[PDB]
Amino acid sequence: PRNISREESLQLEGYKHACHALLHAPSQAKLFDRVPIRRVLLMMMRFDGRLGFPGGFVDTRDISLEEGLKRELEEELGPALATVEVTEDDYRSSQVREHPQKCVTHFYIKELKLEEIERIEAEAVNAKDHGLEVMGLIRVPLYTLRDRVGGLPAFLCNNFIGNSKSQLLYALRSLKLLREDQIQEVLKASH
Amino acid sequence: PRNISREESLQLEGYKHACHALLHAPSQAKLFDRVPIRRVLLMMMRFDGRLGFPGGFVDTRDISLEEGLKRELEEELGPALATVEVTEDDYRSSQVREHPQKCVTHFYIKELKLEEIERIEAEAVNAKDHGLEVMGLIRVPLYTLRDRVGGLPAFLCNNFIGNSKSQLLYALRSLKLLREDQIQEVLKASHR
Ligand SMILES: [Mn+2]
Ligand SMILES: [Mn+2]
Ligand SMILES: [Mn+2]
Ligand SMILES: [Mn+2]
Ligand SMILES: [Mn+2]
Ligand SMILES: [Mn+2]
Ligand SMILES: [Mn+2]
Repeated sequence: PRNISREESLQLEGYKHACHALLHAPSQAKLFDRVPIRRVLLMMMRFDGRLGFPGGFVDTRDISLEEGLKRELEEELGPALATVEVTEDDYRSSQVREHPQKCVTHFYIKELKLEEIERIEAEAVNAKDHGLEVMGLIRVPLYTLRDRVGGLPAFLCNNFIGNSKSQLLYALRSLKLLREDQIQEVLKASH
Repeated sequence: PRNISREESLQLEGYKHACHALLHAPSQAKLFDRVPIRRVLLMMMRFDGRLGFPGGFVDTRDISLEEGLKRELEEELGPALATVEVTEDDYRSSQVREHPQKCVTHFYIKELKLEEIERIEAEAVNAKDHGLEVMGLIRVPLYTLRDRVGGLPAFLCNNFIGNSKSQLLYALRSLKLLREDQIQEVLKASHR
């Protein structure tokens, strides 16, 4: 894909748009009582056997990017999202491609309280798309284990849809979770 | 990994033992009202960023391979499992390996009702290991989409722990969900 501004992407004609969101909350939990979780980051296994972020297509002639995302988040993540307001303030980036098809992808990042993310996971099973478009929700491991591979580097060898891996890596840098050198180390160990 | 009898494996001192289980249930659901789900098969995202089946290390001097499995299932999947039977009749295969620790793995396949699986997924959030060892449950796509890659072939390109991928393909044949040529077709399509 190619980087584009929101305003520029919204002036385009004959492009399909999609919105996807990273929902996250801080955690005081420690794996094996020693390895800090740091933060809960939500992704999903999709119907197509690839990992991704919740969200989907939006017809911007009908509804705003935010309204489209909202509807798609309720379908995929479930009832608990009616208490969540992902707004324009949560918008981060847009990327554009022309092949195979003209598509713009918008990426949102929204911090929640831990209890809020926990409620989302608990009610995700009740989503309209559970066991269909959505095959399950997963947390992203942020740590690297002692073997220097387990955790995030191994996670990054899974199968990701579209530019979702790049969006994840963007969030990690954006949220100041990992330094640039740390991101490169994680990608080296992964490959 | 190498195939080994259950009877032979327990008499092999110095080896560590682990037990893992495929819990599954039939389904009448259709993806996009078109592609039959056929069956719900449970796997998980692990703390280590790999996909696997629920279960884990079982001390053989402690109790039976069944008992060690049942406690891990409750630990990983939650309190719903206390009610789930589990028996030697659910045992399927054992694999032994030397490289990277001496390890015997036992594979279990148990068919449940769809409601039971649904209840399991719904209370998984309550499991001692949710958000720790277990990063979330997932269902396995059994179908292949029109592009001939999406669904099962794409799913098999994920990162699988140990021989869990081998184990899954065994189950797909074992439960007669795919023939051998069909399995060979998804593996090539996957690796392409
Ligand atoms: Mn979607
Ligand atoms: Mn959707
Ligand atoms: Mn949609
Ligand atoms: Mn385990
Ligand atoms: Mn365990
Ligand atoms: Mn453990
Ligand atoms: Mn254990």
